Amino acid sequence: MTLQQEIIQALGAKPHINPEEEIRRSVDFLKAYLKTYPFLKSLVLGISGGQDSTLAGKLSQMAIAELREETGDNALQFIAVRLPYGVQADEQDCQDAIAFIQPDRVLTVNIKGAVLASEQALREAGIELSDFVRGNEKARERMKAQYSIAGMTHGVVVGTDHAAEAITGFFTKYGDGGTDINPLHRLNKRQGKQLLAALGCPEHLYKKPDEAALGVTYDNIDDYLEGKTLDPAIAKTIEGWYVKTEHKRRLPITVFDDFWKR
Amino acid sequence: MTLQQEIIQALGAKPHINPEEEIRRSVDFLKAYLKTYPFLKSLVLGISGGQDSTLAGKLSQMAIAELREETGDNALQFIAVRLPYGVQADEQDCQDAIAFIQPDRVLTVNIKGAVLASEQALREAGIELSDFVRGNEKARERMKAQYSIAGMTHGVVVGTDHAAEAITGFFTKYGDGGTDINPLHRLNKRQGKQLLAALGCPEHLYKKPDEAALGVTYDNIDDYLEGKTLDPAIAKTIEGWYVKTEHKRRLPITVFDDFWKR
Ligand SMILES: NC(=O)c1ccc[n+]([C@@H]2O[C@H](COP(=O)([O-])OP(=O)(O)OC[C@H]3O[C@@H](n4cnc5c(N)ncnc54)[C@H](O)[C@@H]3O)[C@@H](O)[C@H]2O)c1
Ligand SMILES: NC(=O)c1ccc[n+]([C@@H]2O[C@H](COP(=O)([O-])OP(=O)(O)OC[C@H]3O[C@@H](n4cnc5c(N)ncnc54)[C@H](O)[C@@H]3O)[C@@H](O)[C@H]2O)c1
Repeated sequence: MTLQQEIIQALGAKPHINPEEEIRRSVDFLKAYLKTYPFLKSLVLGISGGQDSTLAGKLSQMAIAELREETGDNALQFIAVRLPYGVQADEQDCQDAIAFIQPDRVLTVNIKGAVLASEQALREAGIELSDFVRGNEKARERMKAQYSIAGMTHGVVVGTDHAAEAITGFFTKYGDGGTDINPLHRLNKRQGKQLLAALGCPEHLYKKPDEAALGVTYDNIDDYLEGKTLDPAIAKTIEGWYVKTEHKRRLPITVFDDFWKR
Repeated sequence: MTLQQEIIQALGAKPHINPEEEIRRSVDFLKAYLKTYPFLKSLVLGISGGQDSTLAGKLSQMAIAELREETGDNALQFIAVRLPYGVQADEQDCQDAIAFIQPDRVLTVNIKGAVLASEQALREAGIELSDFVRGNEKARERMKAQYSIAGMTHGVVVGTDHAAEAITGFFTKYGDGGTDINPLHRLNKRQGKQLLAALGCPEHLYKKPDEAALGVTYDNIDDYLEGKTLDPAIAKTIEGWYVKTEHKRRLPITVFDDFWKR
């Protein structure tokens, strides 16, 4: 088995998908999970106006709306959470995503105060954070906010992770990686677009140096996930990120694990 | 296979252990991991003066000290982090644990400002947190601080999780559960004490209504983990917590998972 085959199998990616089938698979997964744990009443999701959260938000609201009609349980709620860093105006993509999703509830939580407070406590301890590490700090504060909301609303936190994000480990460990249920896991980036098109999402919310990584485009990543043969330089770069970030796609390491050993 | 057998097997717990052997197993695991990823230079751990962090701290410092002597790499460092909630004096158990461990570096980060800032942002969004949810918030802020320190020191975050904590899911999801490497995983509570005794730890740092859960003592939990037959009421309570918290011991849920299905 080649490394490309191992990566594809681990992430569950397929060369082609039926969008209507995948929309239903995701919605029914969310519903079946909620029905298994009937004390759960909410799906919680950070929304930004980006492709991934717009898709996961639409699927989550559909799951809730259907289950609410079937069970008559008016306590069931989809909770969209805007998580801006600072009072930085109001973005149109996010507003358009909200109009499309029609969420039951929208909460807005400004994470800047907490991130700055974390930084000051570290500063007093003698540690000055870089801009790079502060980005991960922000992602962890967004995780924290969603978990606090879930904690107060019998909720679970929906994640936007999918194959085209996971392959390179291009997410923050216990930040946007810290979630409960991931309805987009298996899909590549262009496939996410096919689902949004099938759902009637406004094209400007998903229609596209813009690259996934240095010298690697999203078309490169999706082609790799679909089993295609790329330039060895592109494939090697993709494979290098996957191997480097194995720790992000596995549970904390114990004396029983062997995957990391040479 | 009974549920007790499944739990024991999943957590890796044994009826009896050789303390010297287990000390070495844990120390050598930490060293071998660091040698596999030679860009890593630090082990980072929150210390409180409690049994679990005192044990994981001593093992971590031994790993670093040995690897530093073997490789001559003076950049290798064990970083102990005090994480008080507020300027609440200086605790003797923590000071005694530091004296025993002799850590290379000790950092002190007051998490109260950030937790209060998180709470105020939620308050403005219309969400008032309960004391219970605030406890989980604090655990997540401690995670955040350790990850920021790791991010600035080529570090990995050591976790204190072990069988007697994991069985009931008595940890915060992505809080003290959010770690990189767990050298105590497999051990029950009394076994942790045997390792500390073998290491010459001051008895007051590990020698013991004080109960693990309602109507369940740590002796009950350890006996269950060692395969003993308890009162059905105690066993049922333990088994109920395990089943309820399966989600805490698994990766975010995807359409491919079947463990949660009835
Ligand atoms: N080309 C790109 O666009 C690109 C490239 C790299 C990273 N990313 C971005 O950077 C951010 C993530 O940065 P990150 O990965 O430095 O932060 P992270 O916090 O997600 O992961 C780093 C942390 O993981 C732990 N760790 C590191 N190596 C480990 C190992 N071998 N075993 C166990 N644990 C280990 C350490 O605690 C470390 O602090 C994301 O936003 C990501 O998308 C983007
Ligand atoms: N008897 C005791 O001493 C006792 C009893 C219970 C809890 N604990 C303590 O309480 C704290 C943890 O509380 P917690 O467990 O409420 O907080 P947590 O944040 O660790 O876990 C709750 C979160 O997990 C998610 N979740 C809940 N059910 C889920 C499910 N079925 N599937 C997927 N995700 C799900 C939700 O996001 C929820 O907000 C810890 O300090 C723990 O030790 C102690």
